[PDB]
Amino acid sequence: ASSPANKVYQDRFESMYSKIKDPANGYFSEQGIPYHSIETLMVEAPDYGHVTTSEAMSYYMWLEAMHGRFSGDFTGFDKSWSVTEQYLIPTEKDQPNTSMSRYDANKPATYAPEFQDPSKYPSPLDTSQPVGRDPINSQLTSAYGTSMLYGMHWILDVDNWYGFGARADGTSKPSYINTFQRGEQESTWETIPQPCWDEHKFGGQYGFLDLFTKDTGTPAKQFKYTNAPDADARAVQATYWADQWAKEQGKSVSTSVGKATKMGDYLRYSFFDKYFRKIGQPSQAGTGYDAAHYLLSWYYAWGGGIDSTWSWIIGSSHNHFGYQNPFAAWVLSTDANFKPKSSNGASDWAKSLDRQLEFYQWLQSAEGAIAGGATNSWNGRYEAVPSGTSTFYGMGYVENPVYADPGSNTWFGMQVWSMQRVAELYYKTGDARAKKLLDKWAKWINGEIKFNADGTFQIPSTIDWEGQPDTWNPTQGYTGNANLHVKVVNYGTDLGCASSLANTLTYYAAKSGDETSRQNAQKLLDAMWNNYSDSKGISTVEQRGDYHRFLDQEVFVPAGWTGKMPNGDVIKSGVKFIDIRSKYKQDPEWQTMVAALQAGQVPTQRLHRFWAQSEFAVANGVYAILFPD
Ligand SMILES: O=C[C@H](O)[C@@H](O)[C@H](O[C@@H]1O[C@H](CO)[C@@H](O)[C@H](O)[C@H]1O)[C@H](O)CO
Ligand SMILES: [Ca+2]
Repeated sequence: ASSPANKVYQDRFESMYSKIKDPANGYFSEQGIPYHSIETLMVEAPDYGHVTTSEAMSYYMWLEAMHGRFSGDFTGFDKSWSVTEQYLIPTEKDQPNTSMSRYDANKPATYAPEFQDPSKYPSPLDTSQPVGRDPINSQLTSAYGTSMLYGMHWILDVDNWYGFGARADGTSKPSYINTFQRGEQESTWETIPQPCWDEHKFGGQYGFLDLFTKDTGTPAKQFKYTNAPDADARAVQATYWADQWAKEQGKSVSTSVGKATKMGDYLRYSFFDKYFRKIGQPSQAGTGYDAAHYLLSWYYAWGGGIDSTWSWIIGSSHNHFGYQNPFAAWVLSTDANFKPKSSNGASDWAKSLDRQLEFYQWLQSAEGAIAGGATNSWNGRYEAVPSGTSTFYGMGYVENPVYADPGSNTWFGMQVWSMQRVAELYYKTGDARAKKLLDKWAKWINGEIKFNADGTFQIPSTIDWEGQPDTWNPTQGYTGNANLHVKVVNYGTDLGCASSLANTLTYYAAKSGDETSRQNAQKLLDAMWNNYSDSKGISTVEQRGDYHRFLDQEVFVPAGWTGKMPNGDVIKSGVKFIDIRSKYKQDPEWQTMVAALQAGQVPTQRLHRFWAQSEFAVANGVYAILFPD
């Protein structure tokens, strides 16, 4: 039987759950897939509100699991995994085994450089450049009897708003699409949405392929998928709690635990350098695990031919602290129920856990906030690391990993999302490394939470950095990083980040006894509940400072290249963001947004982001369980 939970906060969870699953509120599509946000005029990570992400699915799993904990009904949780496997994990039709089985573990992919500006793309493929060996593919095909990968593609066009359809039919929904392809300077506003399954039916003469990659011959028809490691790890994290809570009530989610374990087995592809180069010696091709940094990199991707049989898989050289998940690693390496079927699954995750906690500590600033990360591929072309640059196992420190527009580590959210996982690990194991990290971090953030007299509040929103950490010496440990500093540029009231912050503080407080963390966590939850509720959950008015890019952001297109989006929009040099997404002009909020830009004002919105709403719900649940009195 489950332990008693605080009545007050349990009801707040059940209330939020009802608002989120309420058909009338519109958080889900008719197929049961959750949208990024109710509102459609949305550009921040995905560039359309009703486009979904693997991140949303993982939050959908977390939400339903907590629901199982209070209702004894886990059918919703099992349903979230069904929808996921059905719509976000490419099926046999989407990633044909005929092509995947032609994969060569000794030659995973063909090298192609990365550029610091979108106008340098397409990037030319170079077969002369070295590529290391894939050591885990044999383990996976052996344990699962297939060459297909079991991981979630990160972004989905739920209602086929772009018109690409399923496998080029132009009419089916949902639709597998991708956006980012051209380096650190390609913001959400500078992409060219493209289909994952490219049969050359849309876009240019060869689909969208020659916009990003330049080969010696004709681009072949091909499919490609990209994973968001932090999302798959969160799915494992959520499934673990669902399992625990189910067993406390004599119920079972056995089937879901299996899917999660398999997903976690495949997630190991994020442990490797993009083109499998040795960690700390990027000029050499790896011979196996000497190419594994054992951290959750920005992604891993795979693709293959549609008309001909061949395929490739790549990891990532860039590592951001915000993507790490020490808890998921603890689960997959120590819990017998989540032991991956592959020969080295559990042991690799054991190595990942230790490597991740070292990564966090190495990046902890003098104040307590965690710095960006590191890369094994300087400038994305395996260039010489500038002298004086600090390193972590041979990898150079990077302030804003992967993206610089805006800097990937200028958003406060990465702080709470990632530290919340450390807090869960600390709560469950009392691990000393986690404690040392949370004591300092929690003292920093507790001094940055501002409560106003009228009930509202503010927390860090945008942050900046100065300096770099001292080179990591495993046997030396944390030096204190006196020259690494964080600066809070501005504060705000982001309800998603505030909820995640509450979650983190609650787990930490429950284990450490730190009253300051507990009372701040409760004050946040109470403030949000009392002052920001609406019939759809919670919200607040926020400014959309980048929305002017809707009209003045030019999209780069290679000289001589012309194509059409499914709806007819012409793709050519000179086009702006809106020019290749003309349907946005039919959005209910379009006139209001444009009116504000004309009046020289900053547009404002009252948004209901799915992950934010779920974050608030879960935060209430966690508190009700850890502080039953
Ligand atoms: O870097 C700024 C952020 O992207 C903001 O636009 C926030 O959006 C969230 O950003 C994270 C990180 O990229 C996404 O994973 C998430 O889906 C976005 O909602 C925005 O202020 C809301 O928190
Ligand atoms: Ca840019």
